[PDB]
Amino acid sequence: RGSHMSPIARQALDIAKSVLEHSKGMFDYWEGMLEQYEKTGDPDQANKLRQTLNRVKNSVGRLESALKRAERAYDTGNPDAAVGAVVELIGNVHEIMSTFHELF
Amino acid sequence: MSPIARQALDIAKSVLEHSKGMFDYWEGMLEQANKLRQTLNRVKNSVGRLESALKRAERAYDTGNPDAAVGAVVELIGNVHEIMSTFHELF
Repeated sequence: RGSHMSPIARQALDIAKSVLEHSKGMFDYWEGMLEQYEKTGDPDQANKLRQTLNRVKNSVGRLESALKRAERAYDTGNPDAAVGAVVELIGNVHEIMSTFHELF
Repeated sequence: MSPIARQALDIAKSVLEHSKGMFDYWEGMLEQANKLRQTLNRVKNSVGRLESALKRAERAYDTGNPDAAVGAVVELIGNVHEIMSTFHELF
C-alpha cells in the first residue's frame, strides 16, 4: 500500500518552474543581441541565432505544457499518469539548459 | 527557491538512491547472454554514469570553476533524464 513517496516528482516540478522563470532573463539577453546582429552584424550569423532561439521557444512551450499536465494529474489524484510528463519535464529542462550553455 | 545548480544536484542524489535501490531489488530476485542479463547491466551502467556525473559535478563545484560547474550540471540533468527515461520504459 505504498509506491513513490519520494521528492523526485516535486523536485522536478520545482526545477522546471525555476528554469521557466530563469529563461525569461536569458531570452531578453539574446533577443537584444539578435537585434544588433540583424541591424549591423553578419546576416548568416544572426540566422543561426534566430533559429536557435526558435528551437528554445518550442522547448519552453513543451516544458510548460508538460508542467500543466503533471500539475493536473496530481490535482486529480493520479500520480501514475504524470510519470510520463515528469520524464518529458526533465527532457525539456535539459534541452533549455543545454542550449543556453552553448550560447554562453 | 534554491539555486538551479543546487536543485540539479539534489534531484540527482534522490534519483541515484531510488534507481540504485531499485536495481538492488531486481538483482536480488532475478540473480552473448540472456536478455534479462543485458537489461540488468544496462541499468547498472546507467546508474554508474549518473553517479560519476554527480561526483564530477561535485568536484567542479569544489574547484570553483563556474564554467565547469555549470557544464557538469547540464551533463548531470542529461543523465537524470536519461535514467528517468529507461525506467519509465521498463515500467
